[PDB]
Amino acid sequence: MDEFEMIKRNTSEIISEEELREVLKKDEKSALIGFEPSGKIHLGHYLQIKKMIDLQNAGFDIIIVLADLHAYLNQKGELDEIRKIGDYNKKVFEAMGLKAKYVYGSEWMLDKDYTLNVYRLALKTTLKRARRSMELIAREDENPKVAEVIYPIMQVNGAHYLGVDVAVGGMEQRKIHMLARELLPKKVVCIHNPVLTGLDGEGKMSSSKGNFIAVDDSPEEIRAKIKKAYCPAGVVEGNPIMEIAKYFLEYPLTIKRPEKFGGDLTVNSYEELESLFKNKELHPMDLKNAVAEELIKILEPIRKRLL
Ligand SMILES: N#Cc1ccc(C[C@H](N)C(=O)O)cc1
Repeated sequence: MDEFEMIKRNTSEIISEEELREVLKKDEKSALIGFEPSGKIHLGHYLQIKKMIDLQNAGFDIIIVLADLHAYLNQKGELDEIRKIGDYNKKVFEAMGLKAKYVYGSEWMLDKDYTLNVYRLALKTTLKRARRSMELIAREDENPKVAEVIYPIMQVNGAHYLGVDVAVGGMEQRKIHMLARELLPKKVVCIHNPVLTGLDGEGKMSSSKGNFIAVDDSPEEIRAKIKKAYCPAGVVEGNPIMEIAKYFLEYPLTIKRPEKFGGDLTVNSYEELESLFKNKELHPMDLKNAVAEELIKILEPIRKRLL
């Protein structure tokens, strides 16, 4: 539609936009996203869930894969310890306002029929394509393990096992999604979300990096992290404060600032906040204060539920 544009909104690419339109014409449609369990669920994760919500509202049946086996394979720790992290993740996503079927990797990824197809894919996959597909995913290892090349082929097969019409991931999943489109009999539509900039300006919002706003973060933590964050005046590109404002805030918005500092600015859209920021009219402190307070209101239900 419409459904199309709502879905295309705030994504980096759709492989392929055309095939997405075709899928939308169907009465029955399915979509998945998978996540390696992570102790902290941040704004990078929420952005993607909002995308699922968008697909959910467009008629898609949503599947969330808690990929405990992939994280095991990607050296995140012990299988039982990762499933418990995955139990917590389900609860967080179950607070984010999306009705979806939740599924653990370790349930069906050890199925005889599953395992059999993984081996069939291993025969079709070159070690070079499997190694290349993992560059932006693999935990830095000085001596690459056999688990590294099993990881993409198991991810590829999940889209097949589940029978999804669409696979959703961040931009770093692009190569595994490209592999999936070459190894599977049914080509799946691949929707890619942008990579959120970390709070310190360092590329990606990451759980192990400590430069993220977690969805369960208390108001004081949100204010503190927003305060220390990279946000020089006039810069929009790679500004994490500006990115949160783009992706998470509802517009029109009003920035409650001191009367002597310029009054009170009411912002019609993100792009209005953009031109005001780029043109020194809105100081970083004022932007920070408004962003912190709005974020506190948006994640208030998530936070509230998780206790
Ligand atoms: N089916 C299926 C499936 C989809 C995604 C993943 C994890 C993914 N590589 C991630 O980084 O989030 C694992 C399994």
